[PDB]
Amino acid sequence: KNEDESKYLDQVRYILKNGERIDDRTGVGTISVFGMHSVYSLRNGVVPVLTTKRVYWKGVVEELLWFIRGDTNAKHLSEKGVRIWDANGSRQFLDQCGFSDRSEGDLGPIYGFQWRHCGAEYRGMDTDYTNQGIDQLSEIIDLIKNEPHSRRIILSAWNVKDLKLMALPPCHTLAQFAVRNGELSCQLYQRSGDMGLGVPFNLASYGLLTHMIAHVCGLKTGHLCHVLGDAHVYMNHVDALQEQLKRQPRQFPTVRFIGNIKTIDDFTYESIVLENYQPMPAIKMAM
Ligand SMILES: CN(Cc1cnc2nc(N)nc(N)c2n1)c1ccc(C(=O)N[C@@H](CCC(=O)O)C(=O)O)cc1
Ligand SMILES: O=c1ccn([C@H]2C[C@H](O)[C@@H](COP(=O)(O)O)O2)c(=O)[nH]1
Repeated sequence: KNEDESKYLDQVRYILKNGERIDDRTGVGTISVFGMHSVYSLRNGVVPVLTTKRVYWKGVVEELLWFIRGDTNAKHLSEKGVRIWDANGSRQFLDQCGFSDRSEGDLGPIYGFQWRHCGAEYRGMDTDYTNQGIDQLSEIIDLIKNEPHSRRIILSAWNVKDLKLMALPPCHTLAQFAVRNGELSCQLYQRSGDMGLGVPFNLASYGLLTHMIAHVCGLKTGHLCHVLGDAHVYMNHVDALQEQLKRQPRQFPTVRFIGNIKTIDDFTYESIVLENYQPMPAIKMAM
């Protein structure tokens, strides 16, 4: 019945069967298909959080609220128990990336900074950037509310001028939104998707974001189109994904929001309720 999760599993099956074995920039083996497309229903509260292997929902929500704050300090995310960007903010990692003058935790002008302060001069994570640069997220909300048919509703982190300053160049590269029949849809262009760990997390993230923007705009939700450039499996995740591919998906969970949430900046962890997410056991995929 969950046909949409079966699409993700069929993508993994297709990559394992037909993908090219290529060593990546780090020298580790991947299995790669370039150019994949899948669509997930977001209708009636549905968020595409995989049921065949637990997704780190606490991490998804805290990472997204941290993006929305325009925050680039890994320590703020780590304080909430979410360690996913800690390696990239470490003294060692910063020094090896030629960021010796940066304080530990400073990821540079990554997603959140580009979303809220696009084009502002980065001067470290501790600087107050309020009303500096272009607030793409506020601008997209203004387009959805005032000009829902716009072909120009784009949220991008691909700031070429700032790529050299970033801990990591963005993998979830841009998202386009559209309104039809009072339903908000999202097309996510992901230049690079690790099908094991990254892609399930990223699908949950943009599904949730689309629901949050729809909530703020008083709209229903439509679909999430997921466009992949390099859709890949790490060679050391193949056995884990073969275990997952034996599992039959359950119905995706739904999200509901609590309280008076007027703007995109008014969401809290407590305001976001995930309903009926009881996934099958987590499968360890290291890195
Ligand atoms: C999006 N992201 C950041 C991130 C950073 N660098 C990367 N680098 C690579 N090569 N691949 C990735 N998927 C990746 N992901 C994530 C997302 C989820 C988890 C995750 O599931 N974290 C578990 C980690 C447990 C484990 O490693 O098995 C946790 O409990 O924190 C980690 C990183
Ligand atoms: O949210 C994230 C973060 C990282 N990655 C994966 C994709 C690649 O395996 C790697 C990034 O390496 P490049 O594509 O930049 O080489 O991390 C994801 O899939 N999603």
